[PDB]
Amino acid sequence: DFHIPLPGRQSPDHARAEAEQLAWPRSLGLIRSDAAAERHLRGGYADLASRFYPHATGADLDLGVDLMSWAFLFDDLFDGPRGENPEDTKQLTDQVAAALDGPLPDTAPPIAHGFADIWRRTCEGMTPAWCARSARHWRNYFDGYVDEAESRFWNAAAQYLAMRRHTIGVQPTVDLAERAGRFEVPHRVFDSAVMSAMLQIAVDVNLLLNDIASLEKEEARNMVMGWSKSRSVSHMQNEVRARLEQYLLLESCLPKVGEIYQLDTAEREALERYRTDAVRTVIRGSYDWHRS
Repeated sequence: DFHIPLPGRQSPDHARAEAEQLAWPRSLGLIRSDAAAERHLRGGYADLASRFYPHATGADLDLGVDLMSWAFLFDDLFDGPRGENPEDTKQLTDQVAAALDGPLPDTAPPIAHGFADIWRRTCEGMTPAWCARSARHWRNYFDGYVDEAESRFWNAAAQYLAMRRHTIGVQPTVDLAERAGRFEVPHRVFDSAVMSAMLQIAVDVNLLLNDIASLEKEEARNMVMGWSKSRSVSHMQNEVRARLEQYLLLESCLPKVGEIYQLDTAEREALERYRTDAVRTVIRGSYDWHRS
């Protein structure tokens, strides 16, 4: 267990989103066999999206489901030898990241057309500055896959954190909470040191909690890997507790941060929505999902 003093939330429309989660990836050629469909349903991806985005229903939640569906289907393409060679990794990531620059050629792989369909829907209704910033977050995500594929090639602690803080994919998840909620945090508050520290805690806690739930599967094939075990789990368990206590400290600074950046009434409300529906949800959502 871990100390996560945030309320658990789930979209009330989760049942419909979970029942219809297969229609989109099968229409994009991402899932082509009935066994692949059942393997997809066993992931609980729509359930995870409904916890990341409890404030979304209908098509807004469907976009959240598709992002989780695509993110896990995309990550599977690197479990084999491709994830060992940084050249073969970058060859695939470049074809997907090209969707951020414009239309894709029809010869693009199906996983690339699926991302393009998600990015198209993500940008609708958002400011140009929001789309540009979110496009930069996707490139850091794709660049992280190439960086980790290089680390696996050489067969080779803050060294582990600096690499996982991009491949975990937390920031593109948080970005969609804005699109799913049809709001935008003030851009100057997003870049603030306080919000930057809050977002880093969300990434650190996510990769720590993910290594705990992935210790057994990786042991057959991680931050826990130095002296002894269990105590190492207890050390990481205290690290998420210290970071969560620091996160609460940073949350209390937001009222004064809003005055420093002279937010108006609408901007203060958007910052509050970003705190509860985007940052808190990405922290608590993955914890409640690992305990389904």
